[PDB]
Amino acid sequence: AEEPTFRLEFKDGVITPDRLEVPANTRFRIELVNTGSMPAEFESLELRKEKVIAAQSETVMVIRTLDPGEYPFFDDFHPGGTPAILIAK
Ligand SMILES: [Mn+2]
Ligand SMILES: [Mn+2]
Repeated sequence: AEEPTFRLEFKDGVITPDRLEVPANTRFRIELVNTGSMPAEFESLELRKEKVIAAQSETVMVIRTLDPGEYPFFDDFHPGGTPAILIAK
């Protein structure tokens, strides 16, 4: 594996970890693991990125590149859940 790979757990709107530092200007992967009972949707407004993860399932999201900066994200299917963030640096 020559690509950095991170992991986020989604569980009924709670995202862990809620803060993820990632490299900027770099292609990388995030394993999105939904351990809850409802489908989840990774969504970031700024990045225009949305990815569904069915309950009790996993999918691996590819981020092609991020300019340095901070990118809030959340489970769009569970409003009021964790406001998480990617910190690209
Ligand atoms: Mn959505
Ligand atoms: Mn929404």
